[PDB]
Amino acid sequence: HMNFKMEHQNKRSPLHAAAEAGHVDICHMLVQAGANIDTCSEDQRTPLMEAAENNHLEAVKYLIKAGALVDPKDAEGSTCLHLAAKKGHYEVVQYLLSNGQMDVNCQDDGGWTPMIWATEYKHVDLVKLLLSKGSDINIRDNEENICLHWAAFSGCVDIAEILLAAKCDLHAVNIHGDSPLHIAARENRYDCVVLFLSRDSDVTLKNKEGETPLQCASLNSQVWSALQMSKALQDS
Repeated sequence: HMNFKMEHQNKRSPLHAAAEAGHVDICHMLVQAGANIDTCSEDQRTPLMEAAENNHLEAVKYLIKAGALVDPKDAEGSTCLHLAAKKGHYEVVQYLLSNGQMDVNCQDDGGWTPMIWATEYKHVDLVKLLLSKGSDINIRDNEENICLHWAAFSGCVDIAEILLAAKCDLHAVNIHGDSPLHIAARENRYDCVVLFLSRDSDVTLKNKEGETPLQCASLNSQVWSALQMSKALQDS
């Protein structure tokens, strides 16, 4: 059929559906027939984003090795790189990093980077990959949290361990004055408060509320019991 030439189209196109299904040929036919490889859906999404988020590697390569615009931002500031990471698609994130020449520290609207996203969904090897290829662990989301704070909030020690082995500040604090240990206590993440204590995290540090990590844990929690055993062994 015919593709009207448009300035800013705000309507989903067949390319999106094809992209989202990962059908490489239909994509080709459409592109070859005039389809704008970068059209935006009503919710501001590019076919590349559709193909990325749905783990369709070959269709991601095609769109890319065909002019696909790559730093389009979501309606909430996410790029295809965020989306693929958020879903933990290793290969897509890989290609988007190497052959796609994209920015690993791109931050969406909430301040989050792909690593904070892969941390939120506990995609270990994706955090490894993002580190191995340039992640700046000092990035601070809009509320002063650096990746470690969320590794803490989440509870995944393997991601928390990995971020520390990357020279990440164990005492960095967000807009509330909370440190990673403060968080790992409130959310009752035992294994985490243990790794943290094992790396000398100040149990006496108060936040902007006056609370210390020990004062943030719930009473008689596994975490409370650990944090106190600690404060006592410190006072001794």
